[PDB]
Amino acid sequence: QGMFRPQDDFTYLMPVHFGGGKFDPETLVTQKATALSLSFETERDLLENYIPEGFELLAPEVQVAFNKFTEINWLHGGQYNLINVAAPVRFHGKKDELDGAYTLVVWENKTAPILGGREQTGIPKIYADIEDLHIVRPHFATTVSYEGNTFLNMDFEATGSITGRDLDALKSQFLTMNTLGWRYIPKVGAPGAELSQFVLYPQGMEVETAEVGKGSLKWTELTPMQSPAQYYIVNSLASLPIKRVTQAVLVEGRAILRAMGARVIE
Amino acid sequence: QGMFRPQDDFTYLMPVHFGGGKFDPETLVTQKATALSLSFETERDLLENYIPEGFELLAPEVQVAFNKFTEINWLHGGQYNLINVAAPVRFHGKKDELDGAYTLVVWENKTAPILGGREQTGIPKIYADIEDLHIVRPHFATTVSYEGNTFLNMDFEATGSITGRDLDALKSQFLTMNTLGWRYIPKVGAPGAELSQFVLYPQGMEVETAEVGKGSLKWTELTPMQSPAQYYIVNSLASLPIKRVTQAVLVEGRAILRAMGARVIE
Amino acid sequence: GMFRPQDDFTYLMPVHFGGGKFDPETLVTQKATALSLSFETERDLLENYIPEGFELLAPEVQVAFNKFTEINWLHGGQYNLINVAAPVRFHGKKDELDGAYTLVVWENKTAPILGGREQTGIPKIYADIEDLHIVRPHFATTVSYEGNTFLNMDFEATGSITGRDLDALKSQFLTMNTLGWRYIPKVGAPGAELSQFVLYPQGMEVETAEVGKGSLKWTELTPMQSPAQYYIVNSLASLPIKRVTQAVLVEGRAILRAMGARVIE
Amino acid sequence: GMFRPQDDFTYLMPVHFGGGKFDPETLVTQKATALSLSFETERDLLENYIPEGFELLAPEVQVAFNKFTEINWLHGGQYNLINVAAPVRFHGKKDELDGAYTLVVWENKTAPILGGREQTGIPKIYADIEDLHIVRPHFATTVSYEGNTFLNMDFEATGSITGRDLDALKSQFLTMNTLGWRYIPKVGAPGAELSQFVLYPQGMEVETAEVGKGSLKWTELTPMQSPAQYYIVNSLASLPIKRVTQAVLVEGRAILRAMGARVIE
Ligand SMILES: [Cl-]
Ligand SMILES: [Cl-]
Ligand SMILES: [Cl-]
Ligand SMILES: [Cl-]
Ligand code: NA
Ligand code: NA
Ligand code: NA
Ligand code: NA
Ligand code: NA
Ligand code: NA
Ligand code: NA
Ligand code: NA
Ligand code: NA
Ligand code: NA
Ligand code: NA
Ligand code: NA
Repeated sequence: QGMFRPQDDFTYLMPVHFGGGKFDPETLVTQKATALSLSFETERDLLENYIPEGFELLAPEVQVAFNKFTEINWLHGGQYNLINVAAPVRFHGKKDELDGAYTLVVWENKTAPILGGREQTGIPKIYADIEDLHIVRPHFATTVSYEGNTFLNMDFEATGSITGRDLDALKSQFLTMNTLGWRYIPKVGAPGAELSQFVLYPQGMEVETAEVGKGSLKWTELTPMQSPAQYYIVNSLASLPIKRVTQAVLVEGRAILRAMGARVIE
Repeated sequence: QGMFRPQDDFTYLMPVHFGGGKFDPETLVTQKATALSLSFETERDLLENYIPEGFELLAPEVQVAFNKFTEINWLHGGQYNLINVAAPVRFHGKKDELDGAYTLVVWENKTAPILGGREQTGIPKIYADIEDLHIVRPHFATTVSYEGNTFLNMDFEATGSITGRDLDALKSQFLTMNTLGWRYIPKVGAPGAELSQFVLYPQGMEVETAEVGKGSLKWTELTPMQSPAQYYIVNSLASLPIKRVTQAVLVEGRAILRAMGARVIE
Repeated sequence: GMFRPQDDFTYLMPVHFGGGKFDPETLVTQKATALSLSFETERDLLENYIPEGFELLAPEVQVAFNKFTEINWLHGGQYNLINVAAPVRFHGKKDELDGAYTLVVWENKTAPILGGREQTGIPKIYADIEDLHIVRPHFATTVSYEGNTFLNMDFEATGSITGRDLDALKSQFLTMNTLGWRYIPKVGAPGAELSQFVLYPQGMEVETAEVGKGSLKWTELTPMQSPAQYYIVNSLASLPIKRVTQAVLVEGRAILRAMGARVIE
Repeated sequence: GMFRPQDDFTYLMPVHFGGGKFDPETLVTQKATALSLSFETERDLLENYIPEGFELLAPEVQVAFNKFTEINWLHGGQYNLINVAAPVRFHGKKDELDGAYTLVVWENKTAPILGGREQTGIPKIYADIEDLHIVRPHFATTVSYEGNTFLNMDFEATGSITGRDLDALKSQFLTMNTLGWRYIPKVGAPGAELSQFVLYPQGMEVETAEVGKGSLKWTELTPMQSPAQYYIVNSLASLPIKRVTQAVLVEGRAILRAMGARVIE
């Protein structure tokens, strides 16, 4: 008989049998970060279709942000990019009430954080190719694509540096974020869920420098042959009219995250 | 308030709020398939360290197979490569008693099947770049790497076609495989499991043609800087002595798999 | 004690890590799949891209996806390409022949790109090229640069090509006069150090083939999206696609006499 | 055929898709990070790869990782390279100068490979090259071909370079005589159509710099692993690493006079 048994005060991910690590309440994710952060106004009714019962949509707004993380401690010095898509919500739990960003989808260009995000915290991470920013100052751009098929373009024209009070306001702000997810695991060979729970991951970045500017984005609808596992996600978000881009900032700094600060909410 | 609610007779993966598909007990995976399948003899006691209690290791053997899937239905005609690493076991359950292959690890070069396999069936799938076969007949080879760092080389020299009665035997062996996995989902912000169960995925392929030959493989140890999320997996594998490659075949065909036929075993 | 080339030898940069003895019978041998389309466009517009010395035989652009495997000279490797050409007659001072003038070839691997350019003046450049995506009877590929789609190709197979039809198609493919222009710029000055037209007789042996309904679409790019190629893409995109005039999907192999390429004049 | 080249334009294949007006002050501008090592080796072995006409000044191989970002001629794109060179003296019939004889450059984007080779005889070839992996004080990269590792570089920063040391460094990096060999083969015959040495005066403006402990490791490849390049890699691997003589990590920018390159003889 097999000799593998999990240890009591350890944490794991599949494959568990190759071992894991001692639980530490003060486990950290540390990394350098750049973010291009946009908000756009859309149609409330249409966006509500994508927000689960239990949450209230606080504003007819979608938040879309490119982030690039470098010198990542838990990846022993590697890097990755992500596109975050969220909506501002209030959670009306039976135990917890709080405001945050309901995560719609996150694209990332590396699998390891995808697995971790989904399995540990119910963040709806999926893969895409995500260019680092192309820069002809004052212009910044990225492109996101699935197997050669473009589906999101972002552009930003920096118009000025944020300093003084306004930078304090910006900093103080970014420092605290309530990221909300939904960890769902399906039944095996049957409809429905084996596990289904909402999750809060408190995070924040320490902004060092910031610019304001003119932001834009564009979705390109995809066919199943183009993006078989994601076409309907893309096409759903593309259906949300971009009425106006209301916010656009480019920030540079670091993050120090208490990964064990995540918790189930209900 | 949000308008999204799951449908009763539907299956989902995160993000659930972008919808799913109606359950069909006869949901199929169909694809063309090439497999380069090796087995090697090793040390029993070392291999037993990675087999969960409840399983009995039936031989001191590791099975390692390159597979290439094309014309994949659920990926709307897409493709991907993998490396399957398993050992022969008997599950000694309180309810189920059966023999199959305990999946130690699977590398794939595409995220979609990695998420599905982990979340739907507990197959411990992770990411690596995997070369298509390089072919200078009778020599065939692949190389498996992580962010530029080689960790697995596989080589095969074809020495003969398998025909007639012996081809009939091989087809049989391949038609029915009991793939065994472990679906584990960690608690949020605490040690241990929220979900922990063993799973069976009955599968197998329809072999059309087969060649026998001389197989070899070589593991290359990785540092945490090279493969931060996987080094210990690679290195555990590397530590299992390759006393002799005992089996080496190269098969082509197709697969027709009953996806909803996977089941939890206990 | 130093490096000197051998008289016997063929080289590519870097020459000093050595080369190989010339063989007039050096081959390229590979398995091959092709999705071959042609479309009718506007003569005047196309001629803008054809060098003086060539006559455009027809208002036609040939666009073909090829996938080469078990490639001998790549010791068993593979790559994909998109070939774009037009039918021409070369009115040389010595050479007089019909061929396919190469507008551009995208490849997804650098080695054939450097070889093609430097040995034979084939205008090879890089892009990401998907393998065929296949849900029969539908086939598709997407070509992109750093995440930016610029070509989509689609093909719906309507039937197998056989008998005399297959003989004809085999003939079409077996012998192809591929025409290039090998141009090397002067260093630190306008103009050319080397400028010559090249013929590379090649093709493929077709084994099996399907006919069907073909389509292609170009997506114009900006400089920030494809800084070295936007103007190529946008030129090709400017050629109206009036009619798709041939669409075939073929499988076989190729046996190419590499040293059969010659300068034409 | 309506395409004709313009007199005072510069081109690269495909010429027929246009080019650019010559500008003697054409610039390459970019941000640059370089991890620059040198090692001592055996003179007699290194000399085998150095062409006649050049004298090997010291038995030294320079290996540097560079990352370029915000590049003008790539409209804000980026790429990585590994530069491998040896210090030489050119005993020309006309030109007499010292510089670095470029042995091979690996780059992870095809556009600069094409330009470098065809414009200046710099022996660029493709590899996958990781951006630096960083767990301070440790920095690393890995370089590979189709998944097959062939070069690992490591660096442990031990301090800042300041004052006089920094001025020395700035001066070392600012003015570099990069040397190449532009070679283009005969079509279908052995030998050269074009064979000339080339000087590209370049160099970067170092803002900040760290000193530390550097290492490197080559891994030999087989032809199935690396068909186009294995002999280059294996040649380099064969050069013993007797001592790492310099190791620095710098951070700055470059402003290069692209049109300042010239044939030397
Ligand atoms: Cl995915
Ligand atoms: Cl891009
Ligand atoms: Cl190359
Ligand atoms: Cl100059
Ligand atoms: Na923590
Ligand atoms: Na396929
Ligand atoms: Na995927
Ligand atoms: Na690499
Ligand atoms: Na890799
Ligand atoms: Na072999
Ligand atoms: Na691309
Ligand atoms: Na030949
Ligand atoms: Na390129
Ligand atoms: Na190589
Ligand atoms: Na690989
Ligand atoms: Na690979």
